Amino acid sequence: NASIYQEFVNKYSLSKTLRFELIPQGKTLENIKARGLILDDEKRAKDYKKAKQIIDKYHQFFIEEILSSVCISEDLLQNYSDVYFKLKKSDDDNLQKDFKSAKDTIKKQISEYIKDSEKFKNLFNQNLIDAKKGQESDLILWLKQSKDNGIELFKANSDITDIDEALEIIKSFKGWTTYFKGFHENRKNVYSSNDIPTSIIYRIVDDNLPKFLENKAKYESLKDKAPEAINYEQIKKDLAEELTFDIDYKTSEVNQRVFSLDEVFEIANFNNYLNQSGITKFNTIIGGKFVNGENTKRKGINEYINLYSQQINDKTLKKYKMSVLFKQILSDTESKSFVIDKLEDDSDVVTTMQSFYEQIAAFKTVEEKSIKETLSLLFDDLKAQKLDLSKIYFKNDKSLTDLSQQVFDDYSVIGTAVLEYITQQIAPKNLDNPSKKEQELIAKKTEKAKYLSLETIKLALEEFNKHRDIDKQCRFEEILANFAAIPMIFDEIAQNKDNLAQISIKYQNQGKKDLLQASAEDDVKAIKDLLDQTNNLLHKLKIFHISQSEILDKDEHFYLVFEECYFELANIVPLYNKIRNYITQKPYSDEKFKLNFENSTLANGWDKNKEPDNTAILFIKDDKYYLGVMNKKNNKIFDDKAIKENKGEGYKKIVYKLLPGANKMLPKVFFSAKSIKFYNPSEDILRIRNHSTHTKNGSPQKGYEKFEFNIEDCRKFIDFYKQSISKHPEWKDFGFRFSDTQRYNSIDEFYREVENQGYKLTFENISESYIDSVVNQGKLYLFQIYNKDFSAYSKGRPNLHTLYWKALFDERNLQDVVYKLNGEAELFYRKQSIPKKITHPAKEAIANKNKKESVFEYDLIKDKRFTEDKFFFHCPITINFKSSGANKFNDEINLLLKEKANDVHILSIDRGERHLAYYTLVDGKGNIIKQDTFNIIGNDRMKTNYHDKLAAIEKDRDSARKDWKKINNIKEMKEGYLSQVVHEIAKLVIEYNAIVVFQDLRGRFKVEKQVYQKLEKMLIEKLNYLVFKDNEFDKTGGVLRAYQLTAPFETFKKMGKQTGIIYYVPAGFTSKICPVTGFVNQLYPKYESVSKSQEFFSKFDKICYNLDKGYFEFSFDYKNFGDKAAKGKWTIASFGSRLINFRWDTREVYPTKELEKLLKDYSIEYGHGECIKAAICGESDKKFFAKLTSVLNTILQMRNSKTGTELDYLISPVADVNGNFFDSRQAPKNMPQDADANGAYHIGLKGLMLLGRIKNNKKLNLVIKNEEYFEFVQNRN
RNA sequence: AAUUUCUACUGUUGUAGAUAGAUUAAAAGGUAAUUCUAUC
DNA sequence: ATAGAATTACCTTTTAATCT
Ligand SMILES: [K+]
Ligand SMILES: [K+]
Ligand SMILES: [K+]
Ligand SMILES: [K+]
Ligand SMILES: [K+]
Ligand SMILES: [K+]
Ligand SMILES: [Mg+2]
Ligand SMILES: [Mg+2]
Ligand SMILES: [Mg+2]
Ligand SMILES: [Mg+2]
Ligand SMILES: [Mg+2]
Repeated sequence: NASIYQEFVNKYSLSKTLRFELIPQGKTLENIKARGLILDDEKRAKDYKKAKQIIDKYHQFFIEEILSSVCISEDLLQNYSDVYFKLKKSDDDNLQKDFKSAKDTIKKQISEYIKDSEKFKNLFNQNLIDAKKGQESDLILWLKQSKDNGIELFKANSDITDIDEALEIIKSFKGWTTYFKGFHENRKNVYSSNDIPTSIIYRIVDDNLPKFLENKAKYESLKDKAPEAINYEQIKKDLAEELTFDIDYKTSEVNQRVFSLDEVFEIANFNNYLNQSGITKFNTIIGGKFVNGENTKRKGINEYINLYSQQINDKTLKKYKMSVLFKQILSDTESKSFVIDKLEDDSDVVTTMQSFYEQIAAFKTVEEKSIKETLSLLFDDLKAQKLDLSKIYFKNDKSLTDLSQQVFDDYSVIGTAVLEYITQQIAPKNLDNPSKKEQELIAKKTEKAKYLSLETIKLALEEFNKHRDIDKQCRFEEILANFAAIPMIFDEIAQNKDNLAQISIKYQNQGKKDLLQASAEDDVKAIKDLLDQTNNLLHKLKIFHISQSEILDKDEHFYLVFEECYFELANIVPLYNKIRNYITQKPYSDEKFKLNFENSTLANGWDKNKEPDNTAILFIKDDKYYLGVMNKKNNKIFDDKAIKENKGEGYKKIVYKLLPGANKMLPKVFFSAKSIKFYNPSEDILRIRNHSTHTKNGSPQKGYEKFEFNIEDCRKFIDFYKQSISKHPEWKDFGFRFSDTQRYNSIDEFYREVENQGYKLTFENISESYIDSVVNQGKLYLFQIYNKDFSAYSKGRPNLHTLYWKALFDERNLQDVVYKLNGEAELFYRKQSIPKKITHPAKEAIANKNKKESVFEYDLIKDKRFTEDKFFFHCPITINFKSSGANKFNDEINLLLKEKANDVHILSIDRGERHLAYYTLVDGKGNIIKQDTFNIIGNDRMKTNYHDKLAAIEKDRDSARKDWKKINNIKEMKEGYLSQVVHEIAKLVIEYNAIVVFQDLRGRFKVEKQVYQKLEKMLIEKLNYLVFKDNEFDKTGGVLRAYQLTAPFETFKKMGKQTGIIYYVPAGFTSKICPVTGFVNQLYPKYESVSKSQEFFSKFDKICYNLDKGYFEFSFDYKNFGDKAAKGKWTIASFGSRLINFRWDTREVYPTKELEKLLKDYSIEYGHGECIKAAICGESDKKFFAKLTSVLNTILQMRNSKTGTELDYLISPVADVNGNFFDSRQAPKNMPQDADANGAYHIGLKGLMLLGRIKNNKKLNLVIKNEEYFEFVQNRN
């Protein structure tokens, strides 16, 4: 049976690259190493990285210079801001155009500034690095000027020593300017006025300007609604350095001073936040900073906002949180906050540890006692009540809470005890309501008090126990006992030290960095442990430490001795951070590097004419393919003379002919002064060329006036191009077969025909003896292009990439090209990265995961490919070369779907916590044909659960981050797993004439297990060019005629809700809805007030108990509530039990019995079937409405699941026509067996609505509003 | 337990399926340490 | 014991440009 997508073949051209191994042939590798080419290119990669760093320093200076010259007027900024805020409340077209114009005028200002500078003329051309003898290069001039001045550009750079080495490096790349072409293209994107995020124009205007305006709005709104939020005096003291600016752009005053927050948020002063320095200032104003030697961190705006929010208990203030500005496009980032030193190697770590612990061991206080003995005696005297508890204090911070949790198993015991004691002491009368002065005194004595005396704690606890029960009361002796056990910790530490003794010697060598290796895990596990132990001790002592308040009267001997000890111990904080920062690094791994073979243009073009200049040639021998690179000194090996002289049977050399960019190439050859006389152009053809009458918008020659386009002129010009092509020496051999000139309506059509037909591969036979000679002498370097399919023992279906490569040269492809070979291929070298461990030696039994054992005559080495040095070949090709990219691809897909809508199915896919992905196949009527999870994707005998695999990897990564172990990759597992899912989905799409449907949510999931967006992206990519290896070479679905069922997808930003056959529906109410009735919970019952909740409950029609069915019925009409988006009359029932997730753990809740208990407690009679709605609305108790609303929510919770188990079911609170309530546990085959299945099925129903809109359609919209969705789903059936 | 490379394999010097590279920039998130605070 | 707002350090993944 034929597929409906048979027509969608060869629809648009796309680009791919294939990857192969290069296997050196004969003496090739010997000659390579003899000349040391691999060494040369290894050094050149390092030099190239350095050169790019140097160019980047020049670019950073240029950017700072431009942004220092730039000034954006306050009027432009205010106009932008006004239109920008007006855009928020309306989508009108005039506002869109006005915003576009303001954005573009600001961009134009900055773009003029960048064009004006002199350096910009030579910023991306050859003149940067290499110039002639007359003038030196701009980069070299800037380096020499910087050296002449007192500035050392490469102090921060570790790879470059000084500017003299920088000069060496730039001078070494003379004659290699083309090597930087691409890089310079990258750099052009930094200054482009187009809407590309790589530009500083973009970063200022598209990114940072809206953030600053939003922050200014938030600042003024906060000033109105929370004036007491930010402490302006303190923030001006703390952040003076970042509030200092030279120029107030509102008043134009060139005065350097500390700005007010009012000034920093004046719109014009946005001019101060364009460069990286001002960006860091502004972001520091938002974020505060740590200052070396100050124990308290200085606060920014957001911290004052959050503290005030916590103070007055208003979470609405979270709305006014400031947004950090994004960095400037090439800037090195400077931190205003403190930055810790760095340990260099293993020896640093071990020596610093040993110094710390020897210091802690040998230390003695003024009372000549060790830390251990001293703390022991101190806490023993404390235990024995020998000290004045009114002169010893606990910090009233998290340390006291931690103590309460550790000793009384409740963090709030000590705090509430002290609050009750101070409340009872300051005001015995009016305990519930303190006075206006007593409230401030209370809070100042407890909440505001930095420290609390042990006296206060003890008396508070003793008064607290009176009103506490006997089984659970908290005694001060328990706190004293906790402190008396602390010295023992020291002894425990001792043990580890001796063990670590040995460990120290292991890593006492310097420069080794062996602690970053995985083999050191065990030893690291010890180190961390010791550190962790010490750290914990520190915190247990931290509660006594007094911060930088240098006031309360204290036992001065106690505190002298304690602070001596604590100061010595507290060096563990820096040591801990240093060691963590070192060990967590991932160890250095070699990367592959580019091979050039002494050629800056090694594979930039395969054309025969370019062979001596690019030196890359392709050969075919039997069924094998070969890449050959000519020695730079011997690049005439395959000139025409040698080919004629050495015609032989051995190798088939590819001869490559390409006529690219016809619109520039043809007139370059025909009107060039060298040959313009040859292709004799008439005066009329020259008149067509001079005034561009053959084009609508082309440029005229020699400054003539452009004449209106004339199709007759265009066709005569096309005919001159044809005549000239036939006169041309090399192009005549393309065998062009143009359509009739009268068929053309545009010059571009003819150009496209030229470019389509202007690619031809042919072959020349060459003596094997000649290839062997030239590869032996070292004049040719020869490699076989290889993957596992070219093995003599392959004997199976090949890789898709193998098929594409072979099709490049297939007779059937060459007669009408779909696979075209492109230029700018690349060669790489990859050094061996793991030791060759022979994992399964020959003639030994090996265990099978599914025969129970296997044996082989040969060895089997794990990761053999990484146990030796290898060459690689990245080769770019174009597929569907003669067709062009179709803008109207979605429209054609929709036309096809409208014609054959009866054959169409809906493959809808949802995600879940329990299911990585879950699919639902729906027929045109809305019935479910298929449904299964994608967690298990092992077909046939072997089944693999990639959900468990991915969840295990996630747990492993969490464990690793915590334990300083190497974080293993989860990305490769997700890609290998999704390949199978994509395969299955393609198969389904074609077997069932399906369209795929997903839900709208971007890129911020933070559940490492989740795979939804990656699956979308991989599926789009696959459906761009769908080949089935089992199809026929020239039939639909084969190599020449692949399915194209999706649009190209350049970005997600561009992509709407349809790419080809993949549609997106809103995720709203896809899984929290009934599959039978369509009921959805748009009553949102929350408890606010008694008046509000009785107002709510009076909107129902009736509320009663049903005896004949034994459950409560709430009947209502959705029209009586806020919005008519959901409409209709519904009766909901307390039928069935529910599962509640709390802290996770789960709980069985029976709502009918809870409703019974609540009605008995308030003595409302329901037992005879009476309607109790009036009695509900008349109740006055807060608790009644709170519990009623809670039970009503529980009734509406259709998704019920126990976390940590399989069950995730869905029960409806609405009964069907037969009186049954849907439950996924006992649901028919055509019904969703699962909550996630329900989500998939309703995503599919939204897709079915879309199919309907396609079938019945000009101006087709795939926007699905909730109203139409509800009407569709719950209307019938 | 072999790979252009990934995943699952042993399917026997390999078997399925997938596989757009190079370069450049930026963002997002995770974990720890530290600061100030809020919680029935 | 949860958690919020910051800073620093280490890490992985994702997205969007240029060319092919
Ligand atoms: K400026
Ligand atoms: K102010
Ligand atoms: K590590
Ligand atoms: K490779
Ligand atoms: K497939
Ligand atoms: K893959
Ligand atoms: Mg001005
Ligand atoms: Mg060259
Ligand atoms: Mg194969
Ligand atoms: Mg290149
Ligand atoms: Mg493997």
